Amino acid sequence: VPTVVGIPDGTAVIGRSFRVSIPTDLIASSGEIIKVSAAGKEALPSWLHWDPHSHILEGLPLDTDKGVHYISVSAARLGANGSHVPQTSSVFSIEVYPEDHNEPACAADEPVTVLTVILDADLTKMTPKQRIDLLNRMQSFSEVELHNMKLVPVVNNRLFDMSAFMAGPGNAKKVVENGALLSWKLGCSLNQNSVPDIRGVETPAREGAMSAQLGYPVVGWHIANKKPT
Repeated sequence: VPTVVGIPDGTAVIGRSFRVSIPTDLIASSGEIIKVSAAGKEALPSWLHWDPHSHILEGLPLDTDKGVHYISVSAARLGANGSHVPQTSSVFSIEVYPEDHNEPACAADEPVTVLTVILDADLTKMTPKQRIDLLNRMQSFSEVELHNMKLVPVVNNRLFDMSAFMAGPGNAKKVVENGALLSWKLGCSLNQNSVPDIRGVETPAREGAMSAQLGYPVVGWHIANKKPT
């Protein structure tokens, strides 16, 4: 008598890490083969990665991933002739939303103080796991958890923010790629005198230790107050 497993729908935010556990032990009895894909395709959406050993589906969506993604979790039996005999399939969806509003909140009308690191990188050339690994490797410096950092592409080729009230240089002398912005929240309506200690960002950025850990050149960093939502 076959068992039916429903998986709940999820949500993701452009430029924020996405991570969910998939209940494979419920779906695959009797040593069956699990496949996780976009529904009706063999591959996942470009922003997702499936880790079969931890049972984790994870990703980092870009602007072009906005919208609903249906995900099929299937179990197949391997036949004596090597064929995969499908047994069951469970489909859920993930809706990618456009904006995290710079919030992992601040009062309304209260600007959010954001620290941004500008990287010589092109996120559209990076796999989902590479995007997550880059966020992981920033944790030593930000002291913010992976899921509370934001990672998005540079737009209109702007490698600077003229509203920033603190900033400094990285190790890069040239910028070869389009650029990526890796940012996090410091607080609400801060100024130079209430910003926390940032020597653990600014010194490794300038000396090259941050780029050596992240795997990408650092163009610079800045701190600026961003309009709410």
